[PDB]
Amino acid sequence: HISSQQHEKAIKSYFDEAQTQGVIIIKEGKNLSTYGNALARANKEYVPASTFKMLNALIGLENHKATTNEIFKWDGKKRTYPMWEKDMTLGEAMALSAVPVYQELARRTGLELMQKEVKRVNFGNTNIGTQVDNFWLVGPLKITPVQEVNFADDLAHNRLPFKLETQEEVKKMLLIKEVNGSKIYAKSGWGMGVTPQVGWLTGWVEQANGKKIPFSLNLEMKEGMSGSIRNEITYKSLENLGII
Ligand SMILES: *[B]([O])([O])[C]([C][C])[N]S(=O)(=O)[C]C1=[C][C]=[C]C(C([O])=O)=[C]1
Repeated sequence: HISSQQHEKAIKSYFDEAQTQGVIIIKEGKNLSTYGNALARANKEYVPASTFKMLNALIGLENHKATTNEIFKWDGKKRTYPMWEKDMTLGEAMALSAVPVYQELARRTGLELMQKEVKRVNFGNTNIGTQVDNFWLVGPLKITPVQEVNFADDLAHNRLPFKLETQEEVKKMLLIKEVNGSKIYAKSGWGMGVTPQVGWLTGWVEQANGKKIPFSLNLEMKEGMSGSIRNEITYKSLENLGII
């Protein structure tokens, strides 16, 4: 019996109190709902940042450029983050957002095939440019929050144009939280190489009864913010709406 005005005010306040500007899009069946404190972001284009790892993984697995148990060895060079200085499967690299592993996968796929596959899936503006190893971080590839929640909807329902097994393999890599009987599958993104910086958390809730509710959070990341604010705003929003 909570009013829509109250849900909208509560979710807006989560973004306001984080001192940022953002939106979260929820999809139930075919119907989109937009909440947050900067609703016009819903149809604006931003780099996908590490949310692209979901599609990179699907492309690399479908095209036999990796397997799910393959261990990508750390080459022993210093990484931006100490946690990336280790050997990882694609799933472990998904959880750590380990850019170097997914850059290796993108190089295995190669520019020609990557561009064909990104165009085949019709992801965002579909443009990868000439640099196979950073096009999701600094452009030219861009996508809107509406497009990201629709991509999440497709993956959650096995509707992307990849084998069912490929989609199930990647979905297994995305489980980030279990709340009561709900499961949250999602991938974060933080585009630190663009100005202003973009933050994402895109995925879906699988409820105990089997319904899947996709979402995409998009906000501006600011100096000194914690990445966990993306998760915190998302979970508070999903809980306020009774989705978890
Ligand atoms: B993603 O989560 O959006 C990815 C990993 C956090 N984001 S990022 O590429 O912008 C983080 C980063 C910043 C500077 C340099 C590197 C690197 O060494 O690849 C990564």
